[PDB]
Amino acid sequence: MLTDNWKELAGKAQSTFQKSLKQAIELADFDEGLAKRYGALPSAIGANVEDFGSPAQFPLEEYLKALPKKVLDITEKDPVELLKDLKSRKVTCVEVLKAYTAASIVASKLTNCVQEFLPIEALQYAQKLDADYETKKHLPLYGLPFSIKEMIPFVGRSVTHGSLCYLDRIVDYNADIVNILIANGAYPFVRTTNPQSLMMLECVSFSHGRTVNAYNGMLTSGGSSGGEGALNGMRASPFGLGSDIGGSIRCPAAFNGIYGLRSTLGRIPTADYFSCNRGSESILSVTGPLSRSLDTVNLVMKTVIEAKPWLIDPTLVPLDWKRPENKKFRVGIYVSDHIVNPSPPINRALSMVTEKLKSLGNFEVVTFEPYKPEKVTEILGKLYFEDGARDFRATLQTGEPLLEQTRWAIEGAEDLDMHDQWYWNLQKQAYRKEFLKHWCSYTDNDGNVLDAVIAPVFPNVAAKHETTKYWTYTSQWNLLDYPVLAFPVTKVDESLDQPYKNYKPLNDLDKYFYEQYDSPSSFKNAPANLCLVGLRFTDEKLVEIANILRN
Amino acid sequence: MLTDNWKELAGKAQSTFQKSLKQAIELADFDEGLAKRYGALPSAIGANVEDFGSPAQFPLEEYLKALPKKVLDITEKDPVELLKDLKSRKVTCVEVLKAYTAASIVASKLTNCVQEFLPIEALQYAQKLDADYETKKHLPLYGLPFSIKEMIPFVGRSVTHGSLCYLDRIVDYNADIVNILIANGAYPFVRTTNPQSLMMLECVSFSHGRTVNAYNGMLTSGGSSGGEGALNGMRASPFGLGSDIGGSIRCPAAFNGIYGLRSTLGRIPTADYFSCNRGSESILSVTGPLSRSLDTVNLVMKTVIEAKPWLIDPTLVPLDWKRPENKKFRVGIYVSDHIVNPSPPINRALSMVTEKLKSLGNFEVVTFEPYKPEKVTEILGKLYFEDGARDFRATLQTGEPLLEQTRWAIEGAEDLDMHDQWYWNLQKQAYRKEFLKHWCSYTDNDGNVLDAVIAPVFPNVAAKHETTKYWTYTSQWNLLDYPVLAFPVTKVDESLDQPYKNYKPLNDLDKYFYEQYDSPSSFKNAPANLCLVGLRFTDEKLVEIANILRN
Repeated sequence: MLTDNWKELAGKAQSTFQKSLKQAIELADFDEGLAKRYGALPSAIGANVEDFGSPAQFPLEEYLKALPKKVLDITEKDPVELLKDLKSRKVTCVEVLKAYTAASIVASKLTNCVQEFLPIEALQYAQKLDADYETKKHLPLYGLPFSIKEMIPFVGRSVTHGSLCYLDRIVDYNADIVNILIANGAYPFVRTTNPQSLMMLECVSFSHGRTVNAYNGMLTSGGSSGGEGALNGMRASPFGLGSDIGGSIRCPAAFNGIYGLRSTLGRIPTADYFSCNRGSESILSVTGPLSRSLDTVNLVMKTVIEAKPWLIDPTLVPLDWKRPENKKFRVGIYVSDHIVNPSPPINRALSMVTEKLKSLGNFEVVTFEPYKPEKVTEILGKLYFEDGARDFRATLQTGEPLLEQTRWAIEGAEDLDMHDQWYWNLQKQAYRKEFLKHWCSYTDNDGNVLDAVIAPVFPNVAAKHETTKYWTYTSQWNLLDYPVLAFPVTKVDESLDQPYKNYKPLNDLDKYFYEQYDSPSSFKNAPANLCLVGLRFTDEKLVEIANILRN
Repeated sequence: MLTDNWKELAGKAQSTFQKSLKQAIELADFDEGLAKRYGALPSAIGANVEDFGSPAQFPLEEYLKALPKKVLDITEKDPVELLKDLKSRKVTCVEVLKAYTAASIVASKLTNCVQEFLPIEALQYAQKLDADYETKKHLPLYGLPFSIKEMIPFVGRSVTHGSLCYLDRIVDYNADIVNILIANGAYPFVRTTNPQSLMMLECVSFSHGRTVNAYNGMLTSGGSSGGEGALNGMRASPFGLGSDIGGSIRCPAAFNGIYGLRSTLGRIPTADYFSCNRGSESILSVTGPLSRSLDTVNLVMKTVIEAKPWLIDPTLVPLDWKRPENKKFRVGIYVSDHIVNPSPPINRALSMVTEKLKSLGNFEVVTFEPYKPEKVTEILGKLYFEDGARDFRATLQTGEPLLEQTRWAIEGAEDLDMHDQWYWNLQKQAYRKEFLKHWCSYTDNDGNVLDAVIAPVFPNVAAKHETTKYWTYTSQWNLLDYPVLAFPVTKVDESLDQPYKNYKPLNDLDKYFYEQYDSPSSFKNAPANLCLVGLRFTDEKLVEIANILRN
């Protein structure tokens, strides 16, 4: 690592971004009308990484007004549909790159979701893909650009996960999943922001400033894949890759009203990502796609898994990506863990999705009760930072300040002795086994297991900054390693989502979240998403049920 | 102005307040004990600007219990005495700022009297005042913080007078009176609340909610300088600057049992304040200080006038602030205007003050009769809103609701033709001339004019919400532009202040105010104040007579 003063390093980070932003504008080739509107947009980028600017109230509305038909006709197109145009040559690989580059630039200024553009290598990828049209026409993602979280290695770049001390950590390789996607006709064109330590459900770092929600600029984008949620919520990327060890894929997707899949560990390669606590295996992160488009989520998983990634990454299981043949479904609704109750907008989403499933004949819908959700915090309290956060704190030798959200994640971290880790590994495996028995207790008399559970992603829609003080609605499924797909349902409705009256809080933490929901106007136009949870390796059931819920 | 929906804007206003509240708490640096008691105080701030919370029964009692010795030893000290401590350096400017900031926070939660704290610039002010101690110790207000009504421009801030549509009206300058006070060693540290339209003797707006009385949380703070009256009634500010066009300095001062000077127009600069009807000159507002200290009111007046403000504001008169040379006094008592009789607490305040002046040999005391007080309503009914309230109603284009109190002030407003204004300007000047003839009819055989008149500020102590339906006891002296000093006398006494028996009302409006005074318990602990009225530019006589009335 580095030991220079952090203010100098933040400058170096800003320079890298500004250097890539300059090259991107050249690639995008604005006409004067757009250059004018772009110049006049409210920015979530400040003068320094501690200055958070003055973001728009509805960044997405500003985005749709600012960008021309020449761009939106491509970036607003569903990526699976756009792949048809790229295949039939109604649109060029370079043409698509130019539009999405322009979109990401406008998205970058409005939400601060881009850490580094990749226009040099992206133009080379897109140019040769056009030249090779006849031989690569058949590839399943031919011509499609995509975004990658900054923690994902890309050739010749620093990989820092937001820590300034790692700005000299250059890799000469791509992540396995990136090379696989390139082998299938795609290419990365932008690197998205990630926060300090990665262990916050928001997106603040001293490498980029603060990332904000795509639908309401006063709220967080979520985290840790906050850039990914914002960029793909603005539909300025066809899809992106994030990571999820505590909700870091599903929380951004839910806050920005798009799809995000925490895929089951052992399906797609993620270990070559960079994070804190490298070599820690007690609790493992997973990767997975975020996209505006469910069909795009499904196609990336299918494309990656059909490339047989277990022949490059031996931690992976050779299990085909297969659409389920189920005609009937048994589904549970997780109304609350009875520790922190959901805010009205989430509560209405649960009823909406419940009533829709009941209206289809082939769904049996039951209430799903929690199982010792307090044990999630206790076990993850010992295993997230099992070295007592020594590795993370060493990143602060530059003088880099400790963010308030990071404080929550590392407070109480013990430096575990080997026997302490063994104790909590046994606690971890026992809880997983107990929870499976809980899930199977919902099997019916004929032996039909629960296919999926519908649950909140968070006790609320996109949070106000520095208030993501409860993780269980996402970290529960990291402790269990269950596949979870966040999906859209509705938006805040000011008539329907007034605060609960005569509410009696369940505890101090529940009271905090109740008071956080002061009125729906504080979360105007914020998406209310939910998630589908399945047993391990049932990812595809979740996609199929999400398909039905959106038709 | 703005045209966004008003609920979004109320959000931005609350956000501005809440972000500055966060910064104020860090400046004050609560210890664990104060943070605990503060957190558990009953709040007059709601979840939204239409939810008024549940204020304490006696906010001042809770304020004195909640704050530590380290703060109260400063904020309860008379500011003129505190200036000696600041001059001799027994206390630092930063120490005084920290204490009063802490006091204003507790006062803000208990009464809802703060619109925006100013801790960033105040810390800069206090720090450089400490650094410049040797060169600036000689200044007359060295080290003293003060509060300013939100309508008073301060650098870098929006100036809205409570209207949500003006939240983007940012100023790059201070008001003249602020700069003059800074030149003499003072600095502003908090901006206080003001109501919709500014034309109510209460303090309700869609920028802040509802402001309540410092002595009884069920009653109004008064208005329009309601924030100043509550904050200074809690002695959480050394003094404040308000405005007075219809009673808006004396009504807050009287309701909260402190001093408030409506200075003669043309002595102290006020024109650069913001209100509705900018450019209207038929009836002009004035400014002046509010404080718990009579000596502090006098020193502020003396300080600003000795700065020769007519060399910055050419509407002002070069008339020195001079203590009067009087040995005898001739004083009139205004028991009633015979349209609305005062309630028992006010009538007892009049008796107390009469007997005290009569017991001193050098005061001649006579009864003072009204002169066509009905004409006040008639003339001000045409000149307060001479454009037919078009300028104010244009503020409600955001959908911001019209408050009941604002409704009273704008009902019946005509859009005057130039000739109509000429007609009513003549009525105004004739009434002023006639009234002077009335006042001089009290001159004695030797030619000694009446030096001052003692009158109610309102037909009662601090009113119940939405009942301030009679203005003449203050607006009479705005039509005439006479200086008036509100001053404390007594408090409600439940034995002495029972409702009048066998009362016969004078008219429907008198009946309404009689029924409002249901029992002294409805106004428990409410200060009963009066005011001193003088001829134009005799402000100092009013200060000197108040000095005697307090011993």
